[PDB]
Amino acid sequence: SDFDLIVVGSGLFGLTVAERAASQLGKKVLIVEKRSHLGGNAYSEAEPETGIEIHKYGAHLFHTSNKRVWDYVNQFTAFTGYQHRVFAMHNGTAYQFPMGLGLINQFFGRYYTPDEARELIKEQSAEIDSKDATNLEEKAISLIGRPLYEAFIRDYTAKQWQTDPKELPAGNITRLPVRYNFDNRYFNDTYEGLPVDGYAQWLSNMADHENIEVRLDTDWFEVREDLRAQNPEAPVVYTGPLDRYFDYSEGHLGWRTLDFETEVLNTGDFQGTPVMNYNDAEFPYTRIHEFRHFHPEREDRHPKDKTVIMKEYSRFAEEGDEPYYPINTPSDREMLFKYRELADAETESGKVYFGGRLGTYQYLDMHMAIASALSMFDNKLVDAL
Amino acid sequence: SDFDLIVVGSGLFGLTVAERAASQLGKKVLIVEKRSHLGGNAYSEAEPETGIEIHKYGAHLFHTSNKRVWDYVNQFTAFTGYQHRVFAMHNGTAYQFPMGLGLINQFFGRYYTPDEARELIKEQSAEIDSKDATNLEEKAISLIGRPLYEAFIRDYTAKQWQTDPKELPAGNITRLPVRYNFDNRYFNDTYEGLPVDGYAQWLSNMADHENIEVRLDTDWFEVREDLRAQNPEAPVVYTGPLDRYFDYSEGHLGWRTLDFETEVLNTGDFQGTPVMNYNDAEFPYTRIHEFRHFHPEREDRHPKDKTVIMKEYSRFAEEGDEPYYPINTPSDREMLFKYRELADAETESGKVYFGGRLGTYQYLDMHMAIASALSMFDNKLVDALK
Ligand SMILES: Cc1cc2nc3c(=O)[nH]c(=O)nc-3n(C[C@H](O)[C@H](O)[C@H](O)COP(=O)(O)OP(=O)(O)OC[C@H]3O[C@@H](n4cnc5c(N)ncnc54)[C@H](O)[C@@H]3O)c2cc1C
Ligand SMILES: Cc1cc2nc3c(=O)[nH]c(=O)nc-3n(C[C@H](O)[C@H](O)[C@H](O)COP(=O)(O)OP(=O)(O)OC[C@H]3O[C@@H](n4cnc5c(N)ncnc54)[C@H](O)[C@@H]3O)c2cc1C
Ligand SMILES: O=c1ccn([C@@H]2O[C@H](COP(=O)(O)OP(=O)(O)O)[C@@H](O)[C@H]2O)c(=O)[nH]1
Ligand SMILES: O=c1ccn([C@@H]2O[C@H](COP(=O)(O)OP(=O)(O)O)[C@@H](O)[C@H]2O)c(=O)[nH]1
Repeated sequence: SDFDLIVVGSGLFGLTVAERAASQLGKKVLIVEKRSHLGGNAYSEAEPETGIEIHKYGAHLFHTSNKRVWDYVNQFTAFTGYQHRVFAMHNGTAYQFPMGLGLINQFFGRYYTPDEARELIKEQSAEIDSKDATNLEEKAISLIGRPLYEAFIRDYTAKQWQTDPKELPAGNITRLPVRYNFDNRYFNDTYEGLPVDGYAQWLSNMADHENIEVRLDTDWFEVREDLRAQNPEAPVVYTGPLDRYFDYSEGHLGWRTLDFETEVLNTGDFQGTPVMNYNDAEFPYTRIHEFRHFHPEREDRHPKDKTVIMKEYSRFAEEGDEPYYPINTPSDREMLFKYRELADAETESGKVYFGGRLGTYQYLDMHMAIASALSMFDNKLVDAL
Repeated sequence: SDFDLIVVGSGLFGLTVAERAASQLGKKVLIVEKRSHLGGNAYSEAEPETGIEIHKYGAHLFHTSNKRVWDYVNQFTAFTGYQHRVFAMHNGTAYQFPMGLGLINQFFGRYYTPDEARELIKEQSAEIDSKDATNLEEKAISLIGRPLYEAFIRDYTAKQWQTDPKELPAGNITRLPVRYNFDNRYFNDTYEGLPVDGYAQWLSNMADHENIEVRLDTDWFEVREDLRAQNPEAPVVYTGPLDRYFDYSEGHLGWRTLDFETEVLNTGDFQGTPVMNYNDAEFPYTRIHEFRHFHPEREDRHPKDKTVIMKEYSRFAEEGDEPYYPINTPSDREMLFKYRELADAETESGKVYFGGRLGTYQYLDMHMAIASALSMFDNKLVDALK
């Protein structure tokens, strides 16, 4: 008892809202986490044989242009100067990526100036304007033209979504920078880097406040009925799956899940870069991570003749999988609305708020989760405390 | 005796020694600069029509792994987070550069793995071991193999030096990182970036001390007899050309000089990157600079539909020219040794010290000029000014 707030989930959304209540409002918070560790998908740990820091839940690369979010996270960890770059493997060649003069030179066979390249892509993309694009395929072609779409977007998306590119959200592809220069940074944000002391350390520092206690290995849906009887005093922030909150009363929301197969190899360097995208259908995995390259400043502590790689696979979320991505087909989006009604209803009736990637069925990055958490705290939780 | 110290030349070397005497030893310093501005080849200024900062003596990019140098320069200017990357234009294609998996893929036509690339380059470099490579051609081939050498080094080098690569220093090519991964940073140093407020501001801050007076438009060899009458006590640090100092007694050292064509173009972006190398003999210039891409953090101040470029041309230094590079052929290294002897004698006899790219005939980057000057101040001038 004595708890002012209950947060369901110790992911970044759950941790920010809890940390803000604790240090800004001085309220005692308890976070209920189902897993054996803090941090949700942002969690990382060292690989036993090599000591290399692994994102066991997918490559986690922090980037933001939100100054307020940047200053905030920098309270809990320093960040390296790492800048994410991705190469795209297609028909036996590693391509500069995303769209820029480098990829354009490599794929079309000669150098195009910025002006010449703008003209080239204008021609190949003419079949649809960006204003008229309502899904992933129309939008992609509109931004990068037909041939680049068919060569670098089609098969990849098929593997990542196993879904008709004509019903997936346009916003999925606008995640990637589209450029007419040689800049091949995978993100275009003001601030980015990796936690200097690793993710795990970062996330713990966040939860480290004395008005916060974490109960790991604990399922909310089990302990809720008494715990909030022990404390009808505390509001609840739920960052678990939405459709699961209401026991699939309206059905199952479409989610994608990922699998990670880790391999320790007898070479110091497998692919010479942190992430290689596999854009061809013949390769079952979407990309390969080589984690030693995420921290070149730890070179002296990495083994000289071993490396850990991880092949990443995508499939539909089955019950028992962690959902990683919302699919948000139009068919999905309807079901989503019905749950939103229910959700709205629950927050007033039962003082339960719905946040985070899983809580709102939204394709959120870390900095987006944190911003959305900051918004909920300032706009809602300040009142209800 | 209005001056405890006289410095010839206001390049980074000269500004460093002057600033240290001024702030660390409380000594009055005179810097004689021959040019109309201070800072030597690191000088920059805004282009009138566009306002874009131009490095007027060739693109200047600061990089170092020397922590003492880094902390020092950061007293006079902050630096951006910019990282230099260079692309190499060859047979109508812009290649990732210097050697990495990117260049190897593009030039050889398929992806090579790090291990495969190591084996591929091991084969192509078999004709010479790096241990036995004693000139530029041998060293380049030993490091990146014959085919990459002939496509990306030979012709560029020909334009830039106009000298048999078998007579050029091996050290010229080892300036470039040789990698078996996808990292295409042109430098591999711990610290790098651009002066946030430009080079001119940085260099002015260095010279901005009440113990320092700068005389521009002044040639040391013309004012020398008078200046050394009015302050016969003061040591002199000379950072001008070594062989000119002794009136070419031992002959002419080989030097290269540069010429630049600067052009304002009616487009917002000419080449999508700050430096494009032109590795083919068919282009008379060695590279093209597009200065706006050095400062993307100034995007809001850049014109939307204009850009300034600069084409760089190389030739031998003749009597009217400022020398930009030492050539250091074996014949040059002989002559140099003789000038070193003279210089040594002069330092004893006339208390004249010799420093910097021109003063010592060395292929020095900015951080090396500054490192060598910090060293000279501590190790020679503290003593000499006691
Ligand atoms: C493969 C992948 C790569 C990514 N890469 C990046 C990137 O490069 N850069 C970036 O900025 N973002 C990235 N992200 C996004 C980032 O992982 C998430 O957006 C962020 O973690 C979202 O925060 P969240 O709190 O909403 O989600 P979550 O981390 O999923 O929070 C859920 C937590 O609540 C717990 N929980 C669920 N149900 C219960 C329950 N019933 N009881 C108790 N606890 C429960 C879960 O165990 C989990 O720990 C990536 C995501 C993935 C999947
Ligand atoms: C095209 C080019 C690009 C370069 N790019 C980089 C880079 O990207 N990064 C990097 O770290 N370094 C770079 N450098 C190297 C850089 O220029 C040198 O490190 C630096 O200029 C050396 O400083 P310095 O003081 O020793 O010599 P200088 O800069 O040559 O200074 C010598 C000064 O002495 C003056 N002087 C000569 N004679 C007299 C006289 N008789 N009387 C009075 N004054 C005289 C000269 O006018 C000059 O101002 C580049 C050089 C060139 C040519
Ligand atoms: O090589 C690529 C990279 C991305 N995408 C598309 O762009 C979306 C977002 O890409 P991101 O790299 O942002 O995927 P995440 O890291 O979020 O899984 C993916 O879902 C794909 O549909 C693609 O088709 N090919
Ligand atoms: O595309 C290139 C780049 C460099 N070099 C060789 O490497 C030396 C050093 O190159 P840098 O880029 O350091 O030249 P700087 O910028 O000092 O003129 C040059 O003199 C050439 O001999 C070359 O042959 N081709």
